[PDB]
Amino acid sequence: AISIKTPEDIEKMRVAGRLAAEVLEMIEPYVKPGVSTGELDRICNDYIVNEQHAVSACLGYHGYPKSVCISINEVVCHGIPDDAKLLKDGDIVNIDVTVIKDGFHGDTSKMFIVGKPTIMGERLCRITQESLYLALRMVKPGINLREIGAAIQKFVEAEGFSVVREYCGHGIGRGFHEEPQVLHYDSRETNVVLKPGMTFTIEPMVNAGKKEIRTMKDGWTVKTKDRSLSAQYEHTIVVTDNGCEILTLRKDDTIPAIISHDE
Ligand SMILES: O=C(O)c1ccc(Cc2ccccc2Cl)o1
Ligand SMILES: [Mn+2]
Ligand SMILES: [Mn+2]
Ligand code: NA
Repeated sequence: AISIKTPEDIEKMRVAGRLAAEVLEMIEPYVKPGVSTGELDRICNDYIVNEQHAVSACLGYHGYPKSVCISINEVVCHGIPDDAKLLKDGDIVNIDVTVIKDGFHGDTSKMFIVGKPTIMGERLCRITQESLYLALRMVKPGINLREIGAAIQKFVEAEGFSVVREYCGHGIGRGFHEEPQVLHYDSRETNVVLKPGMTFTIEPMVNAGKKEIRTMKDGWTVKTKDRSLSAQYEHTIVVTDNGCEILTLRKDDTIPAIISHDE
């Protein structure tokens, strides 16, 4: 089944969601050519721990050694911060954050383009965010998650890109990952009708090339099989009576926090 968050739990989710979003707004100025992903991770952890007085849900997760996941270019997800990995002009980088505050999780990620952007990098990032946005605009009571996944896939493929099938969005609350699973493509296995109070994430992973991926021998890093670029954006939301409310909205987002479908 699915969990319906109480008004009180939703407020706690707003707090946690805001903190997760603020980690991304905070790190922005540091995402420069020459900086190491290891350094970015330390900055994020110190901020989460010393200033937000929260905890990273990534640290120790199944043995994961870092506080955030940082994925560059062909890396699809779960990139491990490393002091030896330096960002450079043209890189597209995803920093994925999940913090726990007052028992609840806030989960969000965004793409950052390093220094001088490349046209293809900007396009992939733009389309990926647009696929997340179109999905968010569909969220409202009564709609099926399958319809949303199908819409994301149709949009992405029309642009000549592909959607990663191995990973998905998910319910969230006192648990990092809870039911339901939010696939970003059409699937006969998906039959979930939304209800007010449900909290979950939408986080499509889009490849510029083919959908196939590969996991590295370090046990964490996932890359595109064809080494093409891959991008991802993620937001945590709560379903409302006439639409949804984005809990991890940032100043740079260009979609309303509260989306309504009523007249
Ligand atoms: O956004 C998510 O749901 C998400 C990102 C990363 C994870 C789980 C994970 C896998 C491999 C290494 C570290 C982590 Cl936190 O879950
Ligand atoms: Mn995440
Ligand atoms: Mn997530
Ligand atoms: Na990438």
